[PDB]
Amino acid sequence: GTTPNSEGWHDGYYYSWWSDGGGDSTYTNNSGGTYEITWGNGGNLVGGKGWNPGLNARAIHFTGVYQPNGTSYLSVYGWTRNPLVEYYIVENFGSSNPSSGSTDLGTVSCDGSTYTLGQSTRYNAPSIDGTQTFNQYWSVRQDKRSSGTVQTGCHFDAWASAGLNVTGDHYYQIVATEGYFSSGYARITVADVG
Repeated sequence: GTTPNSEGWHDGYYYSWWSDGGGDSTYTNNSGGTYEITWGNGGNLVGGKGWNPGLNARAIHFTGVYQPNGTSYLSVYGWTRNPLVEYYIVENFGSSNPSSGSTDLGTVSCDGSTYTLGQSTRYNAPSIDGTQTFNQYWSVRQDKRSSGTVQTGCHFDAWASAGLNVTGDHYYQIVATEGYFSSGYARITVADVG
């Protein structure tokens, strides 16, 4: 009995939950910075807790249980407007690297690991502002983990040094769990430690 799409405030944190309706799955907001997602096969879904607005430099801690059975990722995720950008700082992932179809921009060292940087463009696709064209910025951790601190400003400075624009107006900034035609479970707690 799939939880309906929702976004807004819970216990002082912003959250977003969306699915394409094809998979059975339950999204629950728990106390404080915690959320839980249980999902089956059949569709595309993404949900998590965080802040609105995001900042170019926030120190975000996360911890918990992350158990994908197939294609999935755990990342700091969010959007800017002017320009329209969807960005991903990927800390862990299942069977496939979500940035494999993007242009390689080199590496950066952040929070104890090398991260591979990338950029892609999506044309006429679903976004926070309806069907639009937007750029996607990627930073993917080489040493996968399920707990730790992410200094987002390490990634936004790396993207800026690579030529990308990072002066957009921020929308939300969450620690999101995504599943893509595969089943899984996750229970994650986030916090701002800056």
